[PDB]
Amino acid sequence: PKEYEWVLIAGYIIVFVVALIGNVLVCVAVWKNHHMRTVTNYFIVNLSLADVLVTITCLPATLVVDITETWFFGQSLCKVIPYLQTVSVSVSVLTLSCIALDRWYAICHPSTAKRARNSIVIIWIVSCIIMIPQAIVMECSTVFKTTLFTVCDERWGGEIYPKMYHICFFLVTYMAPLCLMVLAYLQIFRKLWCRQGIDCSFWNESYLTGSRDERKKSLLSKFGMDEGVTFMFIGRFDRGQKGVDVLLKAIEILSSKKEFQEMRFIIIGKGDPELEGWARSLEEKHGNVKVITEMLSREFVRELYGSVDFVIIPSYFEPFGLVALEAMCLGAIPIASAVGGLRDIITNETGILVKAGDPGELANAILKALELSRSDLSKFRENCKKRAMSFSKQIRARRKTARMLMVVLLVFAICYLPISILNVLKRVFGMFAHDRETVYAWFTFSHWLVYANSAANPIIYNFLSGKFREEFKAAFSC
Ligand SMILES: Cc1ccc(-n2nccn2)c(C(=O)N2CCN(c3nc4cc(Cl)ccc4o3)CC[C@H]2C)c1
Repeated sequence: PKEYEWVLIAGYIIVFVVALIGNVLVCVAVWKNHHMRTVTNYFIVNLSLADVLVTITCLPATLVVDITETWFFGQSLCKVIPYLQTVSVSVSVLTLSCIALDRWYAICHPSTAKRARNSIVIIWIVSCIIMIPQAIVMECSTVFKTTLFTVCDERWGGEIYPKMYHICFFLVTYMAPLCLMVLAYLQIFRKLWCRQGIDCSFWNESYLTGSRDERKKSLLSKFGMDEGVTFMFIGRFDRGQKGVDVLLKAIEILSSKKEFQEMRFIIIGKGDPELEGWARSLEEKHGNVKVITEMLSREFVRELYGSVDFVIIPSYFEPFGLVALEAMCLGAIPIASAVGGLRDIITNETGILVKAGDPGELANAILKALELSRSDLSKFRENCKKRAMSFSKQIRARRKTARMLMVVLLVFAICYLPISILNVLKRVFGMFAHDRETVYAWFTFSHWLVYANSAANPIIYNFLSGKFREEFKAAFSC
C-alpha cells in the first residue's frame, strides 16, 4: 500500500493549512474590524470555528486511518473524534440554516446580535446533544496468531438500528435543511433580483435638460394648465390596492377649498371603468385636473417625474415602492401611504407619509405640500435623490451578500453529497457487501472532500466579499 497515497497526504496537508489559516483569518477579520459586525458575519464566524475544530481534531486522525486502515488511538478517542466530527457537521448545517433564515426574514419580510448569540448557543447545544448516539455506538474491535490490529467502527446490535440511524443522520445533517435553505434562497432570489431593484442607469436627472422650473413650465404649457404646484398619480385604477379612489375622494374634499385653485393634478392609468369614469367626471368638472388613460413611454414618464412637484402614492398595499424610487431619483417629492415598502424608503426628510386609506389625511398632506411649495424645495428634492440612490445601493449590496451565501450553500451541498450517498448505500441498503479497493478509494476521496469544504469557505469569502478580501489583504501584508 498504496497508490494515490502521496496525493492524499499532499491534499490533506494543503486542506489543513488553508483551512486553519483561512478560518482563523475569518474570525480575526470579523473580531478586529467593527464594520464587519453583522448577524451574517457572526454566524460566519461560528461556521469558521466549527471548521477549525474539525480541522484540528479530526482531519489528521482521518488521514492516518484512511492510510493505514487501523486505529492507533485509544477507545476514548474512538468515541470522541467521530463525535466531534458529527457535532462539527451539525453546527455547520444549522449555522447555514440560521443564516438563510435570517436573510429570509430580513429580505422577504422586513434580527439583533443578541438574537444571533442565542441562535449560536442553541445551535451548539442541540448539536452536542443529538450527536450523543454517535459517541455511544463507536467501539474498538480487535482483529486477528502473531499479530492483531484494532479498528474503530460503529457497533450495532442488529441490522435495523444502523439503517434507521443513518437515514436519520442523512435527513437531519443534509437533506431537510438543504431543502429548506434552497426554498428560502430561491424565494430570496425572486425577491431581491426579480421584484426589487430599479434601472438606475435610466432613472437619473442627467438625461433631462434645463432647470426644473423650465421643465415644469413646459409641462404645464403642454397640458394646458396655469402655473401652480403640480401633483401626479401614475398607478393602476384599483379599489384597495393603488388607492386612486383615495386620491379622487380627497380631490373632491379639496375642491371646495380656496387652495384647490392653486393645485394641479395629473392622474394617469387604466383599470376600473367606474373609477375611470369618476376620474373623467372630475376632469370635466375642474380645469386643474387632467386624466391620462393612454399608454406612456418610459421616457415621457421620466420627463413627468422630473417636471412635477409631488408624486402621490396612496397605495393600500405596496411591497415595492419602485414608483417612489423612480420619482425620487428625478427629484419628485413623494406623498405616500405609510405601508411597508413606501414606509421603508420614505422618511420625514424625504417625503410625506399618510394613513393608507384616509382621504382626509391625504387631502391634509396635499395642503401641507402646497404650503411647503410656497418656498424653496431644493434641499427636499436633493434629499429624495440621495435617499433613493442609497436605497438602491443597499439592494445591490444585499444581492452581493446573498449570492455569496448561496455559493457557500452550493459548495457545501456538493462537498457533502458523495459521503452522504456512500453512507446511505452502505449503511441503509447494505451495498459494498462484496472489489473493495475502489469503494475504499471513493470513501477516502469523500472524506478528503468533506474536509476540503472547510478550506473552501474562506476563499469564497475572499472572491465574493469585498470587505473580507480587504481584511485578508491587510492580514498578509508583511
Ligand atoms: C471521516 C468522516 C468525515 C465525514 C463523515 N461524514 N459523513 C457525513 C457527514 N460527515 C464521516 C462519516 O462517514 N461519518 C461521520 C461520523 N463517523 C466518523 N468516523 C470517523 C472516523 C475518523 Cl478517523 C474521523 C471521523 C469520523 O467520523 C462515522 C459515522 C459516519 C456517518 C466520516
